[PDB]
Amino acid sequence: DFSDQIINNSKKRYEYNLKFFTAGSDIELSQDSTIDQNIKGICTIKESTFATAFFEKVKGKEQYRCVVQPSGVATSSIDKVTLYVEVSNAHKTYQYDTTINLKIQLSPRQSTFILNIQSSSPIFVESSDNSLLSVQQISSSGGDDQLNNLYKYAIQPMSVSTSFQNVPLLISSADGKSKTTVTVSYS
Amino acid sequence: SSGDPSILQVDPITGKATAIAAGTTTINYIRNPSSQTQVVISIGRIKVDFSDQIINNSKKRYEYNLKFFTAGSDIELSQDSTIDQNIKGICTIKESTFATAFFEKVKGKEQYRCVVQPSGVATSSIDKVTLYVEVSNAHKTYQYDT
Repeated sequence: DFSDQIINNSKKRYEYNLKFFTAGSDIELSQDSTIDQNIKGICTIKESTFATAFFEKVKGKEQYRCVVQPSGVATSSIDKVTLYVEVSNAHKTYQYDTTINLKIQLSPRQSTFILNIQSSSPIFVESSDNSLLSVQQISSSGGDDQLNNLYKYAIQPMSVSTSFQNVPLLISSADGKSKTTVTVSYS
Repeated sequence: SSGDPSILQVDPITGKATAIAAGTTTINYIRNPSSQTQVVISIGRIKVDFSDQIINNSKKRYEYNLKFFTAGSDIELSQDSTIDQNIKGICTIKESTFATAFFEKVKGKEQYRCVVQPSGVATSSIDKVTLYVEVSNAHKTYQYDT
């Protein structure tokens, strides 16, 4: 029972209630305080390292839950946060389970530099001056580069007749929030 | 046992444990004499070691040792043989065709390295032999580079 707990913050726990039903008739088991249903279980995350999980019994009831806690902030390289849950009786005479989604310098001997930048969100890279400087994205035709989340930009003087200093290259994430500046010279 | 099975799940018998979340917890020995160890889970830095290997010969390899550290606290990871830190990585050269590089795990340790091998002799058309290194866990749930 999700309780609308969309995973958006690592400084929160995501605490998902469990309900358990009869084989062949799908009737929910009695949650009463005179009973222990003798239930054990295990919760984990599958496919992704973005969160950890565990199984918990609500102290003083036949009420049970998954507790999930993120390790970081999500990247684009995460389709899903696959929850896994096993339940068994205290002796494991059976098991049953489920899976559910949750500076630079340039010269007449080195007229090109290559700026490598790692990011899971797309990256804009700009010159403040496109009359002294040339900037171009390099197309990674090997798939090895693409798996590394590694954006690449060629950086050049716009003429080999005009030396310059400290011209700011800009760098920004495609949500506008993360920004960096790299000053460039040609000599 | 574990002090928190959601940070660090453990087998009650064979002592095998898996680092599930970033954080701090314990592993406990329940039998007399009863004992414990704390455990911490976190990569946020690379160091390369040069070992004075100046690139002067195309018939030599230049084999640069890697060290890896926590996020925020910059403590080096456990190089122990009861562990696999589950690390992958990529090494390349940038800006210059004067050399090639790759990533290597030292066979039988949690020790890792770059290996660099030149293509020729250095011409005056070369400011640098810029090394690049990426590291990630085996699933790429993160990447980090230098």
